[PDB]
Amino acid sequence: PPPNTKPINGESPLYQCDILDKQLVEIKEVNLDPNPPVRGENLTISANGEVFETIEEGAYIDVEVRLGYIRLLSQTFDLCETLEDNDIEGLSCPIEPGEYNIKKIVEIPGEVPPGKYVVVARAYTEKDDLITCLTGEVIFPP
Ligand SMILES: *[C@@H]1O[C@H](CO)[C@@H](O)[C@H](O)[C@H]1NC(C)=O
Repeated sequence: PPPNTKPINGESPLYQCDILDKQLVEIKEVNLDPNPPVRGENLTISANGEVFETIEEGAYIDVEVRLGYIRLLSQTFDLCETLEDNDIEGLSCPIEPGEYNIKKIVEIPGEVPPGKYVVVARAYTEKDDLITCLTGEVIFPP
């Protein structure tokens, strides 16, 4: 497989990246209701993970979406803000250490062109400490 990448257990194409760098959160298991997500349908995300350090306000995520060799999306979102805007139940921003189980539902735009997309997200705390690194490949049939 790719360098510094671990498959995540479960029905998901997700990998953990930058493993040689200490990460504050362990992503134990990830499941998606359609194993390949389907355009124009709901996608259900089940996640099981651990948090080892109190995540406080100021964490941020560098998210990059890429189609082929074209860089489609690159920006930084405020982590707490995003979890609160998307109304994740139980992810109140001061994230205490512990065992977490998260279920979140998102809708896939049907308008999305068919093709092979690569997503890369790196989340860091206010102190710029690496929380996690995740990468994935999704292929949409035409
Ligand atoms: C799909 O998800 C949305 C988001 O909450 C929900 O309101 C809707 O009822 C769901 N529809 C189906 C068919 O699952």
